[PDB]
Amino acid sequence: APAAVVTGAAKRIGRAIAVKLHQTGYRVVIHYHNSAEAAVSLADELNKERSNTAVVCQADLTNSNVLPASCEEIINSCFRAFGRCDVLVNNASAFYPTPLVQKTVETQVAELIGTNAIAPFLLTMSFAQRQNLSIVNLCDAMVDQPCMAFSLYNMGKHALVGLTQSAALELAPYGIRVNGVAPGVSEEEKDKWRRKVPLGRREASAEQIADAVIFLVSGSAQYITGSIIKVDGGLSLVHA
Amino acid sequence: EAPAAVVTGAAKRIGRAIAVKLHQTGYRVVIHYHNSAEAAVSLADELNKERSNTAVVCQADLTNSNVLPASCEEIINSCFRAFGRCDVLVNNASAFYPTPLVQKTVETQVAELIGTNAIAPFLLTMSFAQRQNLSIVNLCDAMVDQPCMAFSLYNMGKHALVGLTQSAALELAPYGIRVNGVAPGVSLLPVAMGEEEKDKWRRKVPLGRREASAEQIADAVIFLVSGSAQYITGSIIKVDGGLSLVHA
Amino acid sequence: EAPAAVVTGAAKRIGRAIAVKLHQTGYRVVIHYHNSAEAAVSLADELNKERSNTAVVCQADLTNSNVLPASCEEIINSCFRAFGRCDVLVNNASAFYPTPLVKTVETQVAELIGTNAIAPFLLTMSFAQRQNLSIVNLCDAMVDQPCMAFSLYNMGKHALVGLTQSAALELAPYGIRVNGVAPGVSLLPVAMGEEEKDKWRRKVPLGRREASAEQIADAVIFLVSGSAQYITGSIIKVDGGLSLVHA
Amino acid sequence: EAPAAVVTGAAKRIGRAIAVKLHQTGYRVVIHYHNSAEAAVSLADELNKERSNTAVVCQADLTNSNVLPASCEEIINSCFRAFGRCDVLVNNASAFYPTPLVQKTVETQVAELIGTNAIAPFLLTMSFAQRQSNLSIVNLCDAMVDQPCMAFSLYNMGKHALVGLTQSAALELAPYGIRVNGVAPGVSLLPVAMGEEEKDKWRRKVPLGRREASAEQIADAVIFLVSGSAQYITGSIIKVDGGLSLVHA
Ligand SMILES: NC(=O)c1ccc[n+]([C@@H]2O[C@H](COP(=O)([O-])OP(=O)(O)OC[C@H]3O[C@@H](n4cnc5c(N)ncnc54)[C@H](OP(=O)(O)O)[C@@H]3O)[C@@H](O)[C@H]2O)c1
Ligand SMILES: NC(=O)c1ccc[n+]([C@@H]2O[C@H](COP(=O)([O-])OP(=O)(O)OC[C@H]3O[C@@H](n4cnc5c(N)ncnc54)[C@H](OP(=O)(O)O)[C@@H]3O)[C@@H](O)[C@H]2O)c1
Ligand SMILES: NC(=O)c1ccc[n+]([C@@H]2O[C@H](COP(=O)([O-])OP(=O)(O)OC[C@H]3O[C@@H](n4cnc5c(N)ncnc54)[C@H](OP(=O)(O)O)[C@@H]3O)[C@@H](O)[C@H]2O)c1
Ligand SMILES: NC(=O)c1ccc[n+]([C@@H]2O[C@H](COP(=O)([O-])OP(=O)(O)OC[C@H]3O[C@@H](n4cnc5c(N)ncnc54)[C@H](OP(=O)(O)O)[C@@H]3O)[C@@H](O)[C@H]2O)c1
Ligand SMILES: O=c1c(O)c(-c2cccc(O)c2)oc2ccc(O)cc12
Ligand SMILES: O=c1c(O)c(-c2cccc(O)c2)oc2ccc(O)cc12
Ligand SMILES: O=c1c(O)c(-c2cccc(O)c2)oc2ccc(O)cc12
Repeated sequence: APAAVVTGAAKRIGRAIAVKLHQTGYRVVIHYHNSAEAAVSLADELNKERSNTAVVCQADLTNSNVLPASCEEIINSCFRAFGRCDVLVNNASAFYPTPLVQKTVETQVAELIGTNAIAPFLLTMSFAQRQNLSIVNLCDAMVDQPCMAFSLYNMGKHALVGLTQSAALELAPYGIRVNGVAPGVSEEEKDKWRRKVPLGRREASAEQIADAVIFLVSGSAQYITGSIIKVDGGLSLVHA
Repeated sequence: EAPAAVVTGAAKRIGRAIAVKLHQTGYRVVIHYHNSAEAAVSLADELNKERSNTAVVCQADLTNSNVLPASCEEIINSCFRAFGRCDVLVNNASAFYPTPLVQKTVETQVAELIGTNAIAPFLLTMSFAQRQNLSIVNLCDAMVDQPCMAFSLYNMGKHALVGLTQSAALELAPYGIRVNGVAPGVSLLPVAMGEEEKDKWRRKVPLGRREASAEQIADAVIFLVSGSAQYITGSIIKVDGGLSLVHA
Repeated sequence: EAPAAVVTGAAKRIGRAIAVKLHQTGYRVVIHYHNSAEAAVSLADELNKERSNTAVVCQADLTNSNVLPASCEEIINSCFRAFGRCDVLVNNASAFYPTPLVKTVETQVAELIGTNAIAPFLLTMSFAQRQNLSIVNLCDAMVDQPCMAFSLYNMGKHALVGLTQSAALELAPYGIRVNGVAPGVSLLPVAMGEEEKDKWRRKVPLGRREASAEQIADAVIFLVSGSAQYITGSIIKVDGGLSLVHA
Repeated sequence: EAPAAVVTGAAKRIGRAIAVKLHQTGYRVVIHYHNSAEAAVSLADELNKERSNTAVVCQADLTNSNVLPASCEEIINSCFRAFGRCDVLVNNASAFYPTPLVQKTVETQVAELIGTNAIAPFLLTMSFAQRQSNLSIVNLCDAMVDQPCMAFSLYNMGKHALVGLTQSAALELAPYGIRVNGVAPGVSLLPVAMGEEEKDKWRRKVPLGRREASAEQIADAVIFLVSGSAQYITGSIIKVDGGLSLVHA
């Protein structure tokens, strides 16, 4: 049985990814930063289905002198639990506005660029160095119609498109595929967003995102590398 | 009942693999073909041996002309006549040959290249929608932005198909119809291409230094028509082994 | 010694502005038109009063048909016949109207795909066969967030991006550059109520206004200039940031 | 009163070409430089000899650090200190080297590649906007960012982030009348270290003329974007690549 690392797996999209990979037959490393209770609750549910198939791993993914070691630790944890590491899902993300005109700004850089781009880079290095192997990066379908005042966030998501493509090229000789899934929209403010989605009749779910990840790690995607699949209900096609 | 799909240019290569994989999934299929009647009929025989009454053939030229609308309406009508429903449309048929800018008539080249690649998909899409997990899949080209030299009209047609995929995804979403694309890089090489040229192409692909099988292309089509893609519309999935990422 | 340019759909609006600015820059111009004969002639008369023997008109339907190749060959030949050379081609003419998925549809195809794509393709072939040479295609900045029910128009504009790129690649060895200018919202329809024009104007980040024809023309003048000698295959958005705005 | 521009990494090569052409157009210029002090001063002397009191130098490391925000505020402040205004910012300075995924610390590489290429442009854009007519920012991008060189992941990440900044800042700064655009070279001046044969390998790939862009040709696109002939253009990235990005493998 193969093994997968999912970053930010305690909640929301990462949790759904971890569940679906587990349902597919993977052993999973559930990475978390602050959500230890939720991480361990998930691992408890998964291990009750199949014993010793889920572990947790704590790491802050903010950029800092120690982030490379932290990322090597996450990958190492998968090898120590399971003896292998077939899949890496870069799901963890920080998200908040950083206006250009008026935490320090450099802490924002560390958290937005670090979590969203540099940690994926370092995880990707550690994953490859230790080697159907495939990395999936959680991108953003709205990368080229960005939210107002989200410059740093958007820079980091752009940088992650760059990583996806550069790592796809560079790791292809090692048989490692590298792809992305780009959610769009995944309560008055929540309804405003839902009514703009062309496929709005359906509610967006974490499960839907997870379905795309499962496709890309599967044997049905064996020739796919460097691809980013939008899972956005058509929202990125909608003009202002 | 079992859902039903139309696959254009289904007698051979990628279209044939799509038809087979849809039929293995549970769909009843219309095997559209233009010249390859023996292959189309042999495929329908094979599929019907596995399940009776689950495949039919439909012949049509998809070159643009004043009767193309009627031809495309007839292909969708053929699926309703055989199966009583039409759930999936795969726009696979394509003309492909060079049209140099500097030295068949050029109008015939337009009709064939733009017709098969773009206008026939558009008209099929209109007829599919009008006749109503509904979904259209367009076979695009991952190398559309790094085109082969002297293939202007082909490239124009494949860009127009990207436009149709996006415009139809937007317009048809209220009707429950998803519209997506699959973009091969190099898959099955042309029957006419020489051995040495085939190898040159295969050596460029980062992922394995080989072309995609037809079945690998079909696998992406399968995903996009499946319930695991219910929130995906307007997306074009490259299935190219990294080839579009490789600089000159 | 003065260079010459063909501008399609040049009687009015953006094409007229382009023609004027090329003339101001020193080009002799072919003013192509379809229905707008009085406006095309008034422009040519205006430009020839500024400098004699610097403007002609050429009428043609750019709808696709059996005869479109010969029409496009004629348009290019008209520049050589008047001016002895053809340095610049600007593919500006365009049909634009909705074609809902749910005039015959084949006439719509001929018009929308012809004007926006096939005529540019044929003009490009005739331009190159007859040879700072450069083609500029008028594209659409909103081609990836299209208007609802405009599929044929959007198909046509996407095909023109493909032509721009394919032609840039193939014509580079002949020294011919091929680029695009992609407006967002520029001159609004004639009949459109101010209330409706203002809904579009308020979307534009940059000044909450549409581009003037002149501002589109300025990008065309840049691309044909010596300041753009290394630029080919590029499409310059002239959209005030409109394509960057989410739903 | 003549307008004023800041050009990062302006002592040599493309940055020098941009500073020169902005000066020739009538701008007063801040020539930012990190290590090329003798080249920066030689350039400022040449410009000042053409028109007195129209060029100054400004030294800064654009590596990311906790002081980078102050450094970037000081670069902008230097233009107001010399000239009393700052109309144009050209983000040109760039670190460029390979960072292979499979085997300077990697943190230092991050700080240098992502700092120069992305974070410093972001901090400079914040400081330019805060200190505020034809105001505009031009970011030096990379036409090949989608067909990247092997083993240049961090560089490519930084250039992709710069695309994002160009678009996000165009959107946010448009209400203030500040336009934000890019110029994306393909191959222009080849690296100083590169041998002739390897330079020719790159040259032979370019459709338009089988040669690299001159520095002047890159600067031409920057001058257009900062001109009144680009007054409606914001969020646009102009490729200046001779067709290179269109060439398949
Ligand atoms: N929701 C959407 O609509 C949407 C749209 C576009 C893109 N996406 C992308 O899809 C992925 C998942 O989205 P989501 O909404 O599920 O994400 P989310 O809940 O915003 O964040 C997922 C997890 O990231 C982890 N994380 C945040 N900062 C961290 C740090 N400094 N160190 C380590 N881990 C950290 C957190 O884990 P702990 O709770 O353990 O601390 C958090 O629960 C993300 O990459 C996101 O950018 C989502
Ligand atoms: N193979 C590749 O590497 C590759 C690369 C990029 C994109 N693609 C795209 O993927 C799809 C499948 O590729 P493929 O190589 O399998 O295609 P193909 O063998 O070139 O063509 C598929 C079929 O199209 C039909 N077709 C051609 N002209 C037609 C016309 N005028 N009217 C009706 N049908 C016509 C033919 O049917 P009959 O045989 O019945 O006459 C032909 O067998 C195509 O859309 C293609 O553009 C393929
Ligand atoms: N205005 C905008 O906001 C905007 C937005 C995006 C893209 N664009 C593009 O920018 C260009 C200029 O826009 P515009 O608004 O100035 O264009 P326009 O007024 O819509 O059309 C320009 C001219 O095209 C000619 N034309 C139409 N159908 C023709 C046919 N069948 N045969 C030959 N010529 C035909 C007409 O010439 P006659 O009058 O002589 O018949 C017309 O005056 C076009 O390519 C357009 O698609 C404009
Ligand atoms: N040349 C090309 O073909 C090409 C291709 C694609 C993109 N570009 C882009 O176009 C721009 C100009 O290219 P170029 O070749 O002229 O650039 P370059 O010579 O590689 O670099 C320009 C300047 O960047 C400065 N720089 C480097 N690290 C720095 C740091 N840590 N702090 C502050 N400044 C630093 C250096 O200043 P000092 O010398 O003063 O230390 C250097 O002279 C760059 O943004 C580049 O990425 C160029
Ligand atoms: O058979 C094809 C082919 O191999 C290739 C192909 C071969 C080499 C390189 C490439 O980018 C495509 O393109 C096709 C496009 C359309 C079509 O209908 C068939 C082919
Ligand atoms: O006049 C036009 C127009 O205002 C617009 C337009 C109006 C509102 C929003 C928009 O994105 C474009 O588009 C056109 C496209 C082609 C053409 O030939 C003319 C127009
Ligand atoms: O000098 C450079 C260069 O020639 C090239 C270059 C050389 C060959 C191919 C290519 O696509 C770029 O890229 C650079 C990118 C950043 C930078 O700061 C300088 C260079």
